Amino acid sequence: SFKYESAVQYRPAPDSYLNPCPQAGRIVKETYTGINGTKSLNVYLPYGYDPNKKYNIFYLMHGGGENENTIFSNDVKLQNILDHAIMNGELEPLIVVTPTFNGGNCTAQNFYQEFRQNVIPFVESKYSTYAESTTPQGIAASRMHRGFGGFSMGGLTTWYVMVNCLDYVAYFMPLSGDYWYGNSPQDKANSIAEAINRSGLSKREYFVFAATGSEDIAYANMNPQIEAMKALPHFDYTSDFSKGNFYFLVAPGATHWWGYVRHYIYDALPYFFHELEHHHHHH
Repeated sequence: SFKYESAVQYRPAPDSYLNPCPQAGRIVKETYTGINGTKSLNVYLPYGYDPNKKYNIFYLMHGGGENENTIFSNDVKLQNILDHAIMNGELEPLIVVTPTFNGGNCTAQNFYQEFRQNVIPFVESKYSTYAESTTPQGIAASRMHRGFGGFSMGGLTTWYVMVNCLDYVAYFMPLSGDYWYGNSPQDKANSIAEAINRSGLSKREYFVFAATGSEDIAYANMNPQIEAMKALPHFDYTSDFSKGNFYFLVAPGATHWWGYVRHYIYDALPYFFHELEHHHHHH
């Protein structure tokens, strides 16, 4: 029974959500070959996953020095939080994918190209998303059911995905990372605006839920960028995505550590994928 709030506040998951849930989603290790050579990712399927149904899909990127196994390892345990939240009805069932920017010519900045060409067709040909095909026209037609997020260097990845993939992705979750593209915060905001202009999309067709900690170094460059974005007509600031499309959650006292950042995903992910959803829900 999720309901939108207009200014949602930081709230960690209870400590019991960090322990294994008996209603556990299956995690599948996959290997594929793309423009950056042979690489792996993990796919989280919700408990009761039925491939005759269609699922929203969220792709989630690791930070510097990490890999495609980090988010579901003992150092993070995001699957436990997902399992609990789905079981208790706080979060609608979805597929969550944890890829990597490691390998070949791949960098956090350039990952969007591999994302487009290899990762979406590989994953969404095998698993049941709202994509009816994985041609560019099929991917673009299911964009309201696709999201991208990430932490630190994976937050940087998210910003480059947004500016190059608005045709394919409607929901964005940059966590503790800023957009390195321009010599001022206004250059950053203007580049995002120009990408939106080129896409032809209305303000009801893209959504940005950013977050960091008040004690995370990422705040220093994120906050000026967010302020420059708020001044654009392209963004209506509120966490009530029935009305607007842009929010920045700052967790008091939180440091640059997955121990906190996993809770940002707990807070924000329930806000995604309801606008023009195919179920009859009152939020």
